[PDB]
Amino acid sequence: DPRAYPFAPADLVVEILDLVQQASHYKQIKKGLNEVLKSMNRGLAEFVVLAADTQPLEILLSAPLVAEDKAVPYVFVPSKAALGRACGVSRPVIACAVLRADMSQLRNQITALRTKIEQLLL
Repeated sequence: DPRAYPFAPADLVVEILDLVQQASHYKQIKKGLNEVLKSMNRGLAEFVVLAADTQPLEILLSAPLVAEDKAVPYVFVPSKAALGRACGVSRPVIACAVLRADMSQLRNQITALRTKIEQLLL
């Protein structure tokens, strides 16, 4: 789907899902479209991850648009099911926000990845 841009190449997908898992382990994730739109508006989201196989895709298309307006880096991954697993849940997750952590190695990881995702949009 061409509206599912930027689309993370496979290596990046892996790095995203592995970091989501770690973040969710420390509750540095919001799941679901509503909480994500909200994290972005309130300046709480370091970056946003969207599921390209969301059905229909129109459900989440306000997210890239709020992200652009708030300059929150966002990226599409191919699978909402995979993203659910990484968030620690057995149902699909179509959107999630990786939150801002206090100084720590986790923050450092999150920040590093945020910069990677930033550069997709440049």
